[PDB]
Amino acid sequence: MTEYKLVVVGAPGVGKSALTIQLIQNHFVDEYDPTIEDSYRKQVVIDGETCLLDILDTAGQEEYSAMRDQYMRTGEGFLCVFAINNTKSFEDIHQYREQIKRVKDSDDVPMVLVGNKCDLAARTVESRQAQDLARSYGIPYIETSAKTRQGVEDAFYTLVREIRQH
Amino acid sequence: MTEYKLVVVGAPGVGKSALTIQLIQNHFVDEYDPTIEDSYRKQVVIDGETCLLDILDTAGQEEYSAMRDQYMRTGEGFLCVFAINNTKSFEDIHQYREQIKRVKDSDDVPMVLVGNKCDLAARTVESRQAQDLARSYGIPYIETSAKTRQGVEDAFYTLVREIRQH
Ligand SMILES: Nc1nc2c(ncn2[C@@H]2O[C@H](COP(=O)(O)OP(=O)(O)CP(=O)(O)O)[C@@H](O)[C@H]2O)c(=O)[nH]1
Ligand SMILES: Nc1nc2c(ncn2[C@@H]2O[C@H](COP(=O)(O)OP(=O)(O)CP(=O)(O)O)[C@@H](O)[C@H]2O)c(=O)[nH]1
Ligand SMILES: [Mn+2]
Ligand SMILES: [Mn+2]
Repeated sequence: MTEYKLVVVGAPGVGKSALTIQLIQNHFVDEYDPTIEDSYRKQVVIDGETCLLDILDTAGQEEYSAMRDQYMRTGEGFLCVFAINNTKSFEDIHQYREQIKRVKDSDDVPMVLVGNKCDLAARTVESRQAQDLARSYGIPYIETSAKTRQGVEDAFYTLVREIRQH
Repeated sequence: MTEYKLVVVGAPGVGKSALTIQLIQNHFVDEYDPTIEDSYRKQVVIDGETCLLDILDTAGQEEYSAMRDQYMRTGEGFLCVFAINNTKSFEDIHQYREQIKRVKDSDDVPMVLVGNKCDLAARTVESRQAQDLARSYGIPYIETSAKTRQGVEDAFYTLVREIRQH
């Protein structure tokens, strides 16, 4: 069957693992549990196509930039995640986007900008900010909450459909 | 607030009204009740943006082609719906797509191809068929069921995001 190699990137603590586990294992992880590198494989049907989601859940931090080049090379689609209560993670988006373009030799990689934790009342990043950035990148913006599961399938399936029209 | 003028088009009986009512009024209509022209207005929040969905639910049939030019002129985004157990409705898609391009003076209008009734076991249109068409049109393909509500918000929000990157 068709297999989609999806990579989840973002600053440490934005909810990269929480999004993925919510998709795969249908529960919200509210535990401190930092990632090095986890792979998830799952058979799904998306718009009637049977396919495998091969998800690479990555680490945020300079520790990883080595592991990073390698895993971005083989990713077909990238979830670029920031947290809506973390302005620094929002500004860090540019850095991940540039490393991806570098390793992919591409101005246009299938990519979704994900504003996570949208359930929290204390936003420091306005949706309009993130939406303007997304439009300047030429990619969709999707807000998510791993906590309530709002936007979680949306973000992943939208990325799979981006890879399909690439 | 931002307002998105969305038009739902398709052959008669594909589930145009069922999709819209499911979105708006959270119930599946299993009654014979043909449409001439219904408008739905609803305040939503999509990816943190407060906006109004202004939905034009249209009639299928040559009766309407007059009413059709007029309403396609002002639509910003179009849901092009066929039913997965109706090959004729699938072939009719081309005709709607061409009339839209004609009235819009545009090779590229925000548009999603929607394969409806995906809950029915008796498919006569393979997902792969519809997916190839979607890629040749350069638009997303989304399968839906107004009955189970699978893919309904997906189809509408995806169209709103298409209008946003247009
Ligand atoms: N309320 C809220 N908190 C969330 C959400 N998603 C993640 N969190 C919380 O943020 C913290 C970090 O989540 P985690 O999924 O581990 O993030 P990470 O980005 O993968 C962390 P690391 O980069 O080290 O791998 C956890 O306490 C988690 O419960 C969300 O949408 N809502
Ligand atoms: N099982 C199933 N039947 C559906 C689905 N959506 C629509 N139907 C059924 O198809 C029939 C037509 O639905 P309707 O929403 O009225 O279609 P329409 O395309 O708007 C018809 P008209 O063009 O005349 O306005 C109804 O009996 C409805 O219950 C669906 O996803 N699943
Ligand atoms: Mn993690
Ligand atoms: Mn109708």
